[PDB]
Amino acid sequence: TPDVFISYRRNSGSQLASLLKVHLQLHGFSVFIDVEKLEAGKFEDKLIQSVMGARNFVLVLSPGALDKCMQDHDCKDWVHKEIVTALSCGKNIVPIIDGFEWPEPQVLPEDMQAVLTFNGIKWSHEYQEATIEKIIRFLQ
Amino acid sequence: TPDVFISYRRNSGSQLASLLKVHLQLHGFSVFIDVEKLEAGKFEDKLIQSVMGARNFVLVLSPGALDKCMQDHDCKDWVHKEIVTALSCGKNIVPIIDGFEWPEPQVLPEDMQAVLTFNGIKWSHEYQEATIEKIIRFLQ
Ligand SMILES: CN(Cc1cc[n+]([C@@H]2O[C@H](COP(=O)(O)OP(=O)(O)OC[C@H]3O[C@@H](n4cnc5c(N)ncnc54)[C@H](O)[C@@H]3O)[C@@H](O)[C@H]2O)cc1)C(=O)NCC(F)(F)F
Ligand SMILES: CN(Cc1cc[n+]([C@@H]2O[C@H](COP(=O)(O)OP(=O)(O)OC[C@H]3O[C@@H](n4cnc5c(N)ncnc54)[C@H](O)[C@@H]3O)[C@@H](O)[C@H]2O)cc1)C(=O)NCC(F)(F)F
Repeated sequence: TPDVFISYRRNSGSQLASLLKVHLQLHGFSVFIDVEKLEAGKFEDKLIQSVMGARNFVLVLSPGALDKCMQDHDCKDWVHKEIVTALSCGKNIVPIIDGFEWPEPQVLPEDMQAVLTFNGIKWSHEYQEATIEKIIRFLQ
Repeated sequence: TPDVFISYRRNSGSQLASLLKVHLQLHGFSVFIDVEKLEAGKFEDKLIQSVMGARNFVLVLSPGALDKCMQDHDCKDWVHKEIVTALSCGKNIVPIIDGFEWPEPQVLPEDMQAVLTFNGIKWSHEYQEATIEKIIRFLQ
Protein backbone atom coordinates (compact mmCIF):
# COMPACT_ATOMS: atom_id res chain seq x y z
CA THR A 1 0.00 0.00 0.00
CA PRO A 2 1.71 3.18 -1.17
CA ASP A 3 1.49 6.30 0.99
CA VAL A 4 1.55 8.70 -1.98
CA PHE A 5 -0.35 8.67 -5.28
CA ILE A 6 1.06 10.99 -7.96
CA SER A 7 -1.48 12.29 -10.49
CA TYR A 8 -0.05 14.12 -13.49
CA ARG A 9 -0.48 14.94 -17.16
CA ARG A 10 1.82 12.91 -19.40
CA ASN A 11 2.34 15.59 -22.01
CA SER A 12 3.27 18.32 -19.49
CA GLY A 13 4.13 16.87 -16.06
CA SER A 14 5.85 13.52 -16.67
CA GLN A 15 9.29 14.82 -15.71
CA LEU A 16 8.17 16.67 -12.58
CA ALA A 17 6.02 13.71 -11.51
CA SER A 18 9.07 11.45 -11.89
CA LEU A 19 11.24 13.91 -9.96
CA LEU A 20 8.69 14.06 -7.14
CA LYS A 21 8.69 10.26 -7.09
CA VAL A 22 12.47 10.03 -6.66
CA HIS A 23 12.63 12.60 -3.84
CA LEU A 24 9.66 11.17 -1.93
CA GLN A 25 11.12 7.66 -2.12
CA LEU A 26 14.47 8.93 -0.85
CA HIS A 27 12.58 10.31 2.16
CA GLY A 28 11.00 6.94 2.98
CA PHE A 29 7.62 7.23 1.27
CA SER A 30 6.11 4.45 -0.80
CA VAL A 31 4.97 6.14 -4.01
CA PHE A 32 2.54 5.12 -6.72
CA ILE A 33 3.20 6.55 -10.15
CA ASP A 34 1.66 4.67 -13.05
CA VAL A 35 4.83 3.91 -15.01
CA GLU A 36 6.40 2.29 -11.94
CA LYS A 37 3.48 0.52 -10.21
CA LEU A 38 0.47 0.22 -12.55
CA GLU A 39 0.76 -3.44 -13.43
CA ALA A 40 -1.33 -6.20 -14.95
CA GLY A 41 -5.09 -6.17 -15.32
CA LYS A 42 -7.86 -3.76 -16.18
CA PHE A 43 -6.27 -0.39 -15.52
CA GLU A 44 -9.41 1.68 -14.88
CA ASP A 45 -10.16 -0.21 -11.65
CA LYS A 46 -6.48 -0.60 -10.74
CA LEU A 47 -5.91 3.17 -10.95
CA ILE A 48 -9.02 3.98 -8.88
CA GLN A 49 -8.04 1.49 -6.17
CA SER A 50 -4.50 2.89 -6.06
CA VAL A 51 -5.85 6.38 -5.39
CA MET A 52 -8.09 4.97 -2.68
CA GLY A 53 -5.22 3.07 -1.10
CA ALA A 54 -2.86 6.03 -0.72
CA ARG A 55 -3.23 8.52 2.12
CA ASN A 56 -1.64 11.36 0.16
CA PHE A 57 -2.69 12.53 -3.31
CA VAL A 58 0.04 14.65 -4.98
CA LEU A 59 -1.42 16.47 -8.01
CA VAL A 60 1.07 17.87 -10.57
CA LEU A 61 -0.45 21.12 -11.87
CA SER A 62 1.71 21.72 -14.93
CA PRO A 63 0.49 24.33 -17.45
CA GLY A 64 -2.88 23.32 -18.86
CA ALA A 65 -2.98 20.24 -16.64
CA LEU A 66 -6.75 20.57 -16.09
CA ASP A 67 -7.64 21.50 -19.69
CA LYS A 68 -8.80 18.00 -20.66
CA CYS A 69 -10.97 18.02 -17.51
CA MET A 70 -13.06 20.93 -18.77
CA GLN A 71 -16.49 19.87 -20.09
CA ASP A 72 -15.55 16.27 -19.16
CA HIS A 73 -18.85 15.79 -17.38
CA ASP A 74 -18.88 12.09 -18.29
CA CYS A 75 -15.65 11.84 -16.23
CA LYS A 76 -13.64 9.99 -18.87
CA ASP A 77 -10.51 12.13 -18.48
CA TRP A 78 -8.11 10.28 -16.25
CA VAL A 79 -6.80 13.20 -14.22
CA HIS A 80 -10.42 14.17 -13.69
CA LYS A 81 -11.24 10.62 -12.52
CA GLU A 82 -8.24 10.55 -10.17
CA ILE A 83 -9.10 13.93 -8.61
CA VAL A 84 -12.75 12.97 -8.10
CA THR A 85 -11.60 9.77 -6.42
CA ALA A 86 -9.21 11.73 -4.18
CA LEU A 87 -11.92 14.26 -3.29
CA SER A 88 -14.57 11.61 -2.65
CA CYS A 89 -12.25 9.66 -0.34
CA GLY A 90 -11.20 12.71 1.68
CA LYS A 91 -7.57 12.28 0.69
CA ASN A 92 -4.82 14.63 1.77
CA ILE A 93 -4.58 16.46 -1.56
CA VAL A 94 -1.31 18.31 -2.14
CA PRO A 95 -1.28 20.17 -5.48
CA ILE A 96 2.10 21.09 -6.96
CA ILE A 97 2.03 24.35 -8.89
CA ASP A 98 4.38 24.33 -11.90
CA GLY A 99 3.31 27.13 -14.22
CA PHE A 100 -0.36 26.40 -13.56
CA GLU A 101 -2.83 29.22 -14.22
CA TRP A 102 -5.56 29.23 -11.57
CA PRO A 103 -8.84 28.85 -13.50
CA GLU A 104 -12.22 30.23 -12.60
CA PRO A 105 -13.95 27.35 -10.74
CA GLN A 106 -16.99 27.37 -13.03
CA VAL A 107 -15.01 26.08 -16.04
CA LEU A 108 -14.39 22.71 -14.27
CA PRO A 109 -16.97 19.96 -13.70
CA GLU A 110 -18.77 20.45 -10.38
CA ASP A 111 -17.44 17.16 -9.02
CA MET A 112 -13.83 18.41 -9.05
CA GLN A 113 -14.06 22.18 -8.42
CA ALA A 114 -13.10 21.53 -4.79
CA VAL A 115 -9.54 20.62 -5.86
CA LEU A 116 -8.81 24.34 -6.30
CA THR A 117 -9.59 24.91 -2.58
CA PHE A 118 -6.57 22.90 -1.40
CA ASN A 119 -3.36 24.67 -0.44
CA GLY A 120 -0.86 24.25 -3.28
CA ILE A 121 2.93 24.17 -3.23
CA LYS A 122 4.81 26.25 -5.77
CA TRP A 123 7.54 24.33 -7.56
CA SER A 124 10.74 26.41 -7.39
CA HIS A 125 13.38 25.47 -9.97
CA GLU A 126 15.89 27.58 -8.05
CA TYR A 127 14.95 26.17 -4.59
CA GLN A 128 14.03 22.54 -5.27
CA GLU A 129 15.36 21.16 -1.98
CA ALA A 130 13.17 23.66 -0.11
CA THR A 131 10.18 22.77 -2.29
CA ILE A 132 10.69 19.08 -1.51
CA GLU A 133 11.08 19.75 2.22
CA LYS A 134 7.76 21.63 2.15
CA ILE A 135 6.01 18.82 0.26
CA ILE A 136 7.22 16.39 2.93
CA ARG A 137 5.79 18.71 5.60
CA PHE A 138 2.40 18.55 3.84
CA LEU A 139 2.37 14.74 3.69
CA GLN A 140 0.64 12.62 6.33
CA THR B 1 35.61 20.03 -9.89
CA PRO B 2 32.31 18.35 -10.81
CA ASP B 3 32.56 15.32 -13.09
CA VAL B 4 29.35 16.15 -15.00
CA PHE B 5 28.03 19.40 -16.48
CA ILE B 6 24.31 19.41 -17.38
CA SER B 7 23.37 21.80 -20.20
CA TYR B 8 19.67 22.39 -20.74
CA ARG B 9 16.95 24.77 -21.88
CA ARG B 10 15.08 26.38 -19.00
CA ASN B 11 11.76 26.61 -20.82
CA SER B 12 11.57 22.94 -21.87
CA GLY B 13 14.20 20.91 -20.02
CA SER B 14 14.44 22.17 -16.42
CA GLN B 15 12.64 19.19 -14.91
CA LEU B 16 14.58 16.53 -16.83
CA ALA B 17 17.84 18.34 -16.04
CA SER B 18 17.08 18.28 -12.31
CA LEU B 19 15.90 14.67 -12.58
CA LEU B 20 19.18 13.77 -14.25
CA LYS B 21 21.12 15.64 -11.55
CA VAL B 22 19.40 13.72 -8.72
CA HIS B 23 20.00 10.32 -10.32
CA LEU B 24 23.62 10.98 -11.21
CA GLN B 25 24.41 12.17 -7.66
CA LEU B 26 22.70 9.08 -6.25
CA HIS B 27 25.16 7.02 -8.31
CA GLY B 28 28.17 8.96 -7.01
CA PHE B 29 28.87 11.59 -9.69
CA SER B 30 29.60 15.18 -8.85
CA VAL B 31 27.22 17.20 -11.02
CA PHE B 32 27.10 20.85 -12.06
CA ILE B 33 23.69 22.26 -12.80
CA ASP B 34 23.41 26.01 -12.67
CA VAL B 35 20.65 26.29 -10.05
CA GLU B 36 22.76 24.27 -7.62
CA LYS B 37 26.38 25.19 -8.34
CA LEU B 38 26.49 28.50 -10.26
CA GLU B 39 27.43 30.81 -7.41
CA ALA B 40 28.90 34.29 -7.03
CA GLY B 41 30.54 36.38 -9.72
CA LYS B 42 30.43 37.05 -13.44
CA PHE B 43 28.45 34.08 -14.67
CA GLU B 44 29.81 34.20 -18.22
CA ASP B 45 33.22 33.15 -16.94
CA LYS B 46 31.93 30.79 -14.24
CA LEU B 47 29.69 28.83 -16.62
CA ILE B 48 32.41 28.38 -19.24
CA GLN B 49 34.89 27.41 -16.50
CA SER B 50 32.45 24.82 -15.20
CA VAL B 51 32.05 23.27 -18.68
CA MET B 52 35.82 23.22 -19.14
CA GLY B 53 36.28 21.54 -15.77
CA ALA B 54 33.81 18.67 -16.16
CA ARG B 55 34.81 15.45 -17.90
CA ASN B 56 31.24 14.71 -19.03
CA PHE B 57 28.84 17.07 -20.79
CA VAL B 58 25.24 15.89 -20.48
CA LEU B 59 23.07 17.80 -22.95
CA VAL B 60 19.33 17.75 -22.45
CA LEU B 61 17.69 17.75 -25.87
CA SER B 62 14.12 18.62 -24.97
CA PRO B 63 11.81 19.62 -27.85
CA GLY B 64 13.29 22.58 -29.67
CA ALA B 65 16.29 22.73 -27.36
CA LEU B 66 18.62 23.96 -30.13
CA ASP B 67 16.12 26.39 -31.70
CA LYS B 68 17.73 29.42 -30.05
CA CYS B 69 21.16 28.28 -31.29
CA MET B 70 20.05 28.57 -34.90
CA GLN B 71 21.46 31.69 -36.59
CA ASP B 72 23.24 32.64 -33.34
CA HIS B 73 26.41 33.29 -35.26
CA ASP B 74 27.76 35.76 -32.64
CA CYS B 75 27.41 32.90 -30.11
CA LYS B 76 25.20 34.82 -27.67
CA ASP B 77 22.90 31.89 -26.84
CA TRP B 78 23.90 30.07 -23.71
CA VAL B 79 23.31 26.49 -24.79
CA HIS B 80 25.25 27.37 -27.92
CA LYS B 81 28.19 28.67 -25.83
CA GLU B 82 28.14 25.63 -23.57
CA ILE B 83 28.09 23.20 -26.50
CA VAL B 84 30.95 24.98 -28.27
CA THR B 85 32.96 24.94 -25.04
CA ALA B 86 32.27 21.19 -24.63
CA LEU B 87 33.19 20.47 -28.26
CA SER B 88 36.36 22.60 -28.04
CA CYS B 89 37.59 20.85 -24.89
CA GLY B 90 36.91 17.37 -26.27
CA LYS B 91 34.52 16.57 -23.45
CA ASN B 92 32.52 13.36 -23.26
CA ILE B 93 29.29 14.71 -24.75
CA VAL B 94 26.18 12.67 -23.89
CA PRO B 95 22.97 14.04 -25.46
CA ILE B 96 19.75 12.96 -23.74
CA ILE B 97 16.92 12.81 -26.28
CA ASP B 98 13.46 13.78 -24.95
CA GLY B 99 11.12 14.37 -27.88
CA PHE B 100 13.91 16.18 -29.71
CA GLU B 101 13.66 16.21 -33.51
CA TRP B 102 16.93 15.80 -35.35
CA PRO B 103 17.60 18.88 -37.50
CA GLU B 104 19.63 19.04 -40.65
CA PRO B 105 23.18 20.01 -39.58
CA GLN B 106 23.19 23.08 -41.84
CA VAL B 107 20.52 24.84 -39.76
CA LEU B 108 23.02 25.08 -36.86
CA PRO B 109 26.12 27.28 -36.57
CA GLU B 110 29.13 25.47 -37.99
CA ASP B 111 30.94 25.63 -34.65
CA MET B 112 28.35 23.33 -33.03
CA GLN B 113 27.13 21.08 -35.85
CA ALA B 114 29.45 18.37 -34.50
CA VAL B 115 27.14 17.87 -31.53
CA LEU B 116 24.77 15.87 -33.73
CA THR B 117 27.49 13.25 -34.34
CA PHE B 118 27.45 12.12 -30.70
CA ASN B 119 25.51 9.01 -29.70
CA GLY B 120 22.43 10.19 -27.77
CA ILE B 121 20.33 8.34 -25.19
CA LYS B 122 16.55 8.20 -25.63
CA TRP B 123 14.75 9.30 -22.46
CA SER B 124 12.12 6.62 -21.76
CA HIS B 125 9.33 7.65 -19.38
CA GLU B 126 8.36 3.97 -18.99
CA TYR B 127 11.94 2.66 -18.47
CA GLN B 128 13.62 5.43 -16.49
CA GLU B 129 15.91 3.27 -14.35
CA ALA B 130 17.12 1.61 -17.54
CA THR B 131 17.68 5.02 -19.14
CA ILE B 132 19.69 6.14 -16.12
CA GLU B 133 21.74 2.95 -16.13
CA LYS B 134 22.56 3.57 -19.79
CA ILE B 135 23.60 7.13 -19.00
CA ILE B 136 25.94 5.97 -16.23
CA ARG B 137 27.43 3.52 -18.75
CA PHE B 138 28.18 6.46 -21.08
CA LEU B 139 29.91 8.56 -18.40
CA GLN B 140 33.60 8.21 -17.58
C1 LIG C 1 -3.11 2.25 -19.00
N1 LIG C 1 -2.37 3.43 -19.46
C2 LIG C 1 -3.12 4.69 -19.90
C3 LIG C 1 -3.19 5.63 -18.69
C4 LIG C 1 -2.58 5.28 -17.48
C5 LIG C 1 -2.66 6.19 -16.40
N2 LIG C 1 -3.32 7.36 -16.53
C6 LIG C 1 -3.43 8.24 -15.41
O1 LIG C 1 -3.93 9.38 -15.79
C7 LIG C 1 -2.78 10.38 -15.73
C8 LIG C 1 -2.23 10.59 -16.99
O2 LIG C 1 -3.28 11.12 -17.74
P1 LIG C 1 -3.04 11.63 -19.26
O3 LIG C 1 -4.30 12.30 -19.75
O4 LIG C 1 -1.84 12.51 -19.32
O5 LIG C 1 -2.69 10.27 -20.10
P2 LIG C 1 -3.48 9.85 -21.46
O6 LIG C 1 -2.98 10.76 -22.58
O7 LIG C 1 -4.92 10.02 -21.26
O8 LIG C 1 -3.17 8.26 -21.78
C9 LIG C 1 -3.31 7.90 -23.18
C10 LIG C 1 -2.00 7.42 -23.56
O9 LIG C 1 -1.76 5.95 -22.77
C11 LIG C 1 -1.67 5.01 -23.69
N3 LIG C 1 -2.59 3.93 -23.48
C12 LIG C 1 -3.92 3.89 -23.77
N4 LIG C 1 -4.42 2.69 -23.43
C13 LIG C 1 -3.38 1.94 -22.94
C14 LIG C 1 -3.24 0.62 -22.43
N5 LIG C 1 -4.40 -0.30 -22.35
N6 LIG C 1 -2.02 0.20 -22.01
C15 LIG C 1 -0.97 1.00 -22.06
N7 LIG C 1 -1.04 2.25 -22.53
C16 LIG C 1 -2.25 2.73 -22.98
C17 LIG C 1 -1.92 5.70 -25.13
O10 LIG C 1 -0.92 5.45 -25.92
C18 LIG C 1 -1.98 7.25 -24.88
O11 LIG C 1 -0.80 7.89 -25.45
C19 LIG C 1 -1.75 9.76 -14.70
O12 LIG C 1 -2.06 10.39 -13.37
C20 LIG C 1 -1.95 8.50 -14.74
O13 LIG C 1 -1.97 7.81 -13.44
C21 LIG C 1 -3.91 7.70 -17.67
C22 LIG C 1 -3.87 6.84 -18.80
C23 LIG C 1 -0.88 3.44 -19.50
O14 LIG C 1 -0.30 4.44 -19.87
N8 LIG C 1 -0.15 2.28 -19.08
C24 LIG C 1 1.32 2.33 -19.14
C25 LIG C 1 1.87 2.55 -17.70
F1 LIG C 1 1.38 1.59 -16.86
F2 LIG C 1 3.24 2.47 -17.72
F3 LIG C 1 1.45 3.77 -17.24
C1 LIG D 1 23.04 33.84 -14.55
N1 LIG D 1 21.79 33.21 -14.98
C2 LIG D 1 21.34 33.20 -16.44
C3 LIG D 1 21.77 31.89 -17.08
C4 LIG D 1 22.46 30.91 -16.36
C5 LIG D 1 22.82 29.70 -17.00
N2 LIG D 1 22.51 29.50 -18.27
C6 LIG D 1 22.93 28.30 -18.92
O1 LIG D 1 22.48 28.20 -20.14
C7 LIG D 1 21.40 27.14 -20.09
C8 LIG D 1 20.14 27.75 -19.95
O2 LIG D 1 19.94 28.46 -21.12
P1 LIG D 1 18.52 29.19 -21.41
O3 LIG D 1 18.43 29.81 -22.79
O4 LIG D 1 17.38 28.26 -21.11
O5 LIG D 1 18.56 30.36 -20.24
P2 LIG D 1 17.62 31.69 -20.30
O6 LIG D 1 16.21 31.30 -20.18
O7 LIG D 1 17.90 32.47 -21.59
O8 LIG D 1 18.07 32.66 -19.04
C9 LIG D 1 17.46 33.97 -19.09
C10 LIG D 1 16.77 34.11 -17.82
O9 LIG D 1 17.96 34.09 -16.63
C11 LIG D 1 17.72 35.08 -15.81
N3 LIG D 1 18.87 35.93 -15.71
C12 LIG D 1 19.40 36.74 -16.66
N4 LIG D 1 20.48 37.35 -16.13
C13 LIG D 1 20.62 36.93 -14.83
C14 LIG D 1 21.53 37.18 -13.76
N5 LIG D 1 22.67 38.13 -13.90
N6 LIG D 1 21.35 36.54 -12.58
C15 LIG D 1 20.35 35.69 -12.40
N7 LIG D 1 19.47 35.42 -13.38
C16 LIG D 1 19.61 36.04 -14.59
C17 LIG D 1 16.42 35.85 -16.35
O10 LIG D 1 15.39 35.53 -15.62
C18 LIG D 1 16.17 35.29 -17.79
O11 LIG D 1 14.76 35.07 -18.00
C19 LIG D 1 21.82 26.21 -18.88
O12 LIG D 1 22.57 25.03 -19.44
C20 LIG D 1 22.52 26.94 -18.10
O13 LIG D 1 23.77 26.32 -17.63
C21 LIG D 1 21.87 30.44 -18.99
C22 LIG D 1 21.46 31.66 -18.42
C23 LIG D 1 20.92 32.53 -13.99
O14 LIG D 1 19.90 32.01 -14.36
N8 LIG D 1 21.36 32.52 -12.61
C24 LIG D 1 20.50 31.87 -11.63
C25 LIG D 1 21.09 30.46 -11.31
F1 LIG D 1 22.38 30.54 -10.89
F2 LIG D 1 20.33 29.89 -10.32
F3 LIG D 1 21.06 29.71 -12.47
